[PDB]
Order: sequence, then C-alpha cells, then structure tokens
Amino acid sequence: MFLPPPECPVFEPSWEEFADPFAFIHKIRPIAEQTGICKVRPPPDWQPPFACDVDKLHFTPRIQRLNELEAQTRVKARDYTLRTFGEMADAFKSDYFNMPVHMVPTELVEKEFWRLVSTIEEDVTVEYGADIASKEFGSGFPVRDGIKLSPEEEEYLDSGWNLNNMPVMEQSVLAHITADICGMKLPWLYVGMCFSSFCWHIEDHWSYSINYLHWGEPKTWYGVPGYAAEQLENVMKKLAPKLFVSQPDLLHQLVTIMNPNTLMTHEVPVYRTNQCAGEFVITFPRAYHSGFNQGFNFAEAVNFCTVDWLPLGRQCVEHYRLLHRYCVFSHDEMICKMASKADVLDVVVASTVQKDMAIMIEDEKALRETVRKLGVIDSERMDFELLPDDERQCVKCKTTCFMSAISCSCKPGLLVCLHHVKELCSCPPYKYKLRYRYTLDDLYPMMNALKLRAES
Ligand SMILES: NCCc1cnn(-c2nccc3c(=O)[nH]cnc23)c1
Ligand SMILES: [Mn+2]
Ligand SMILES: [Mn+2]
Ligand SMILES: [Zn+2]
Repeated sequence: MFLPPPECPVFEPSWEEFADPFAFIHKIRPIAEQTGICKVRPPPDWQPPFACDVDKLHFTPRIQRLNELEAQTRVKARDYTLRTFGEMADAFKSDYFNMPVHMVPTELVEKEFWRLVSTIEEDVTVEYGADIASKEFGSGFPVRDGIKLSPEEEEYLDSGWNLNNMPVMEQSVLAHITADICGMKLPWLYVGMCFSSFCWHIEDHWSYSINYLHWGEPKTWYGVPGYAAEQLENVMKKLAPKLFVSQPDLLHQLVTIMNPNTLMTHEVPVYRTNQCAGEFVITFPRAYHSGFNQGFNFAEAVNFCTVDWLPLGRQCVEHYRLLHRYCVFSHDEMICKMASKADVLDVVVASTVQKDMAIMIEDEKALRETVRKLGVIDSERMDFELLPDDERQCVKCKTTCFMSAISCSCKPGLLVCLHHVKELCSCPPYKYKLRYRYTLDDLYPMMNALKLRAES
C-alpha cells in the first residue's frame, strides 16, 4: 500500500513576478525551503517553441533495474533516436497496463512504481535518456546560432527562464567562474519513459536546480527540505549502509530508490508533485529529491547559485572535507575571482561576497598561525589556480586547495590542506613549506574593493 506524501507548494506568478527568475526565487524561498521542492507554473501565454529533432537526436540510454535499496551509480545498451525511443517507451507503457497511454491514471502509475520496486519477484527493466549534455545535442530552448530563428523563438532567446541564460545572469555566482565546471553551468536533457527514475540525491556543492518539462507525460517528484538532510541520511544509513561507504571518486557516487513512506514513518518530511509539460520544478540547497517519469517525456535542467547560497557553499566544502569527498571547484577560488572583479559586480552580489570573504580571511589567519606553531617556517607564494585539480588536492581530505597548502621536499608534488599538516610526510617540520596564494596584506584591499562597490 502507498500513502502519497502531501503536495509541495505550487506558484503561479503574474507577468510582473515572473519577469525576474532570481527576484521570484528569493520571494518564494521562505515557503519553498520548508519543502525542498516547489512547482512554478509560468504565465499562460509564456510558451517557448521546442528546438531538438526526432530523427537527428541520437543517444544510448542507461538500463534501469527497478529495485528499492539497490545501489546505483550517480552517473554511468543500444542506440536510440528520439523517435525510436518514443515508439519503445509508448509500446512499453501500453503493454504494461494493457491500456491506451493517455488513459493510465497518474495515481495508478505512482502506486505501481512503488509496488514494482519493492517486489523481489518482478525483474522489470526500463531505459532512461539521462544526463545528455546540451553542448552536443542542443538545448530544448531557443539559442543564438550563426540558423534563422522565428520572432516567436526570439522572444524567448533572452528570457531568464530560458535555462541557457539562468547561469550567465549577474544574480548567479557560478557565472563568474572561469574554471571548467560544465556539469554546473550547462543544461542537461532527460528523455524519460514510464518508470525511468532518479534516485535520492542532492546537488553538487548544495546548489539549487531548475527543471523544465518541455513536453510529454508528467514527471513525479519527491522532495525533502534542506533542514531534514542529515535526518534522511541517518534513515538511509540504517536501512542501506552498503551505499554509505567512502568513495575514491565523484563519478563512483552510490545512490538508491527508497519509498517516501519509509522516510515518512521515520518522521522525515516528504512532499510530492506531478510536474506537467510547461512547468518548472526548483530544488533548494541541500534538498533531497527523487522521482520517476509517468511516460515518454523530455526535460531540461541546470544548477545555479544565488547570493543566498554563498554561506551554504562554504559549509558544503567544510562538509566535503569531513567526508573526504572531491570538490567540483574551489569555493575560495570563486570568491577571490569575484573579489578581483569587484567594480563590475552587482552591488548586492559584492556585499554578500564581502561577507563570505571576511570569514575566509579570518579562518585563513587562524590556520596560518596554527601551522607556524607546528614548526612550518618557510613559505613561498603559489598560483594555485594554474594547477589542474588533481595536482592540488589534500592527500588526506581530497579538498581542492586554493588559499594555501603544505609541501615537503621529502614527498615532491604532494600537498596537504592546513587542517592535515601531520599527514604529508614523515620528515621534520623545518623541511615543510607553506604555499599560499595571497599574503593577509593582499587580501584586505581585495575586500575593501567589494565594500566600496557595495557602499555605492
Ligand atoms: N549530472 C547531473 C546528475 C543529476 C543531478 N540531479 N539529477 C536529477 N535531479 C532532478 C531530476 C532529475 C531527472 O528528472 N532525471 C535525472 N536526473 C535528475 C541528476
Ligand atoms: Mn523489483
Ligand atoms: Mn537533481
Ligand atoms: Zn585536508
């Protein structure tokens, strides 16, 4: 038996409220952060025209075995065209229920999905055109191409809700990042079929996510607020400890399907929604989400970071350190890049960056004092941003170093962060060197530039 979780919040903004996606996300935040997920219905007349081909888009989907609490990789079979996939997906659903596809109630597909995943005896497998990059097969939204676009497509070219534009807006903080982070700046496409699913997870660096269902049958979502994150993790650890083991890579991350009633029984707040064609779903920082597709569909998604997120981004990197998890980027490097462009930053952005930079500088001061008292006397400036990520990870916690690291003449090429000085080599401290990006003296004027920009 399945007891559907309560409905998540649904917003229907006016053209005025809709005008700015970031001001709207800030306005809904007090409500939506209590549920983790929320649904946004654009004004009735906001209708972008679709941009991908049925016979020219090709993809190899991931095969999915429908088994609850069975470990799966976050990212990992034949070739399909969007047309051939749809024929397969439609024949599957209609044969499964012995009904015309539009006639299958959503409540029934939902109950069936949850029965199916818990029944050991049924070995149902589906396919999911998941994490297809927008860079290669193109966005479902209009984009500037050196092809001719109809004035209808030109209306939506510069919309903040066109998911190609959201990352590069000034209210976005990932915009300013020069470093290669294609997984967090570029949209991903999801070609679903009945029962194709996404396991319980959170976004990298606890970022927000925005998902648009371009067309097709609904996408069913389950969401948990950010405040209940550790509570969900404690529940999932007791029932499936197998996927909670330490991982030596980001590409090897273990996720699973878990019934939301199991979470609800353990007093974890869970909300649901059926996202229909033309609707958006926004996931908030550290908000756990999972779901499945009701049928053949096409969605597009991108991650994003607001000014509200900056302190959480710092807390996340601190959490990755404790867990020995690899970072996608250095948060401190991002803060310093924004500090270096203080003059061109939005005044609200500059103000928030300044507040995080003050924390970073104060933590750096303490860490430098501690490593001096450990006997590390020699020091040399280092341009950490020039090193490939694999060349600047803490041997112990795997953090991407930016502000500083410790090196040893005994272990060439190896680096530790200032938290793990004792993990580097087995040589005396006088043989170590403090490698730093900036002196404390260079850092205070970088912060003053931000203060001048925010005070203007
Ligand atoms: N490389 C990105 C990995 C990633 C991060 N979130 N996520 C998802 N979140 C939300 C929704 C979906 C979905 O509808 N289908 C597949 N995946 C989804 C996937
Ligand atoms: Mn099963
Ligand atoms: Mn997600
Ligand atoms: Zn470390």
